[PDB]
Amino acid sequence: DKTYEEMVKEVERLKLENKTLKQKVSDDSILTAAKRESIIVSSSRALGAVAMRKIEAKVRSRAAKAVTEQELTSLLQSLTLRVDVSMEEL
Amino acid sequence: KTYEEMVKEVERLKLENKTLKQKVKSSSILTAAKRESIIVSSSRALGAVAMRKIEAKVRSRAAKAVTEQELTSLLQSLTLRVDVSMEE
Repeated sequence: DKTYEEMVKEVERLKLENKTLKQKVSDDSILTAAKRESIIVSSSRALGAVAMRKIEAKVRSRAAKAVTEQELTSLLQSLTLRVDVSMEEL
Repeated sequence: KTYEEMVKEVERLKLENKTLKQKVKSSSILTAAKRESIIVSSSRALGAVAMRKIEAKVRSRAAKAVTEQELTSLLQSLTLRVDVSMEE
């Protein structure tokens, strides 16, 4: 895969299937400072990607009415967007 | 045929839009690729902001998390509400 989304979706999918399998057989290690941080930087980036494309969509959607450089710049500046992001939206 | 119509609707509207843009010059107008460039630029900035607070919510939400399965369970469907304003 490539996109950050796909990879995080993939990695998490394997960690879940990896748990079930350990559940089938007590093999839950404590997180390491690096491990945790690594998981946080990834998840953030994946969720960031979802945030990116939703944002572009909405913006592109709400700026459509503008027809002038002034109007376009005016509309964008006044834009405030509420965005929902989920690990299950990858 | 619904798609074929849109395809025609697009061309039809593109013909109208242009003329409408022209009459407007007779009394500054944004060009196609021009808008695309400001929008992609503006959008990326807002993205970078959404990206900044998301890392903040995830890291914070990774608090009680001390084992790898606990964080796997937690990150399975974690959701965040995020607000981004050009004013930032």
